[PDB]
Amino acid sequence: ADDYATTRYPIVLVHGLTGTDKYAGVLEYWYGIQEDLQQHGATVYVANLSGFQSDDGPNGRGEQLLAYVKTVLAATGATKVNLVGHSQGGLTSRYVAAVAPDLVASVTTIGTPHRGSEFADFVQGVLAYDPTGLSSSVIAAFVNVFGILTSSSHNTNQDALASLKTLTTAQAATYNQNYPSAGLGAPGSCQTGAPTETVGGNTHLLYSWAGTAIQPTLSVFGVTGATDTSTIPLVDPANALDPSTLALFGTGTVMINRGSGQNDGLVSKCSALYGQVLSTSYKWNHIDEINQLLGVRGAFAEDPVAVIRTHANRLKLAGV
Ligand SMILES: [Ca+2]
Repeated sequence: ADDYATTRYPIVLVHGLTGTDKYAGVLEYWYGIQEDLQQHGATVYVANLSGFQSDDGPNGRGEQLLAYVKTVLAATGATKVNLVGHSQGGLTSRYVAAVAPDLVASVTTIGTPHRGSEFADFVQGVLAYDPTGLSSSVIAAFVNVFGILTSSSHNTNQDALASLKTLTTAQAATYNQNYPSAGLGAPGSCQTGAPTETVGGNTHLLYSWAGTAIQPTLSVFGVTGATDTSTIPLVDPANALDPSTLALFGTGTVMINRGSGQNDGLVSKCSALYGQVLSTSYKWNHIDEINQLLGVRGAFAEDPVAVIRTHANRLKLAGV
């Protein structure tokens, strides 16, 4: 142990889509990340939210995280928390920072779809092929059941259609109207905002980084494709050890062909820009950013545990 990650306020890890604090009470969302930070002096709590929901609304993940933050303050005696959200967890962290800015000292987002996901637009467009709405209805039930069975608490508050609509590029822009932040650039700029914000008399430090392993490719005859820069081509063992490696390459290719640009399989670079952009050069797919699956990543992917460990030290040096 040491003092490398000892922050002034406790760190709250906020999971994103499909997530929980521990899948089926067996698999940690933040694989081995809580243990590493505590091994370097950090006080780390892991939120358990609805894997499928909107962030606003009484049943949304935001109120769940607001209530969970309070239980962390009452257990540590601390006044504020350092919110670190991955994927939709960054959207949930922005909600808590906007409705209770006194309880938050910083907001860090990892691969967060601040402008939505082109793959969410794709999925919603595919479901529209059945005008009866029965395909969407049956698929949502099975997805909601998936969230019930994988939630460490069997959380039955699962809304797959609200979750899908929340991550669309059109609805995420409405979310940025309802919860604007100085860390966001103008809509459609592919530019970040300010490194800090002052909301309700509290100064929040805003951070973000993104994985861009899935890159657009050249093509004569004029239709784009994709390559996975995180992996040794064709033969990288992560293709076999981690099913999400090829799965996120396919979803990312669907995003490229919809005009997303470089992405991590589900969130593009422009949609992930927030506050102080520390890096968008990580050769990571969407769950490489959380050391998944079970730590397996492509031979070109950087260590995400050390990156998160360094940021905890960065929060320690920044005074929070
Ligand atoms: Ca991986």
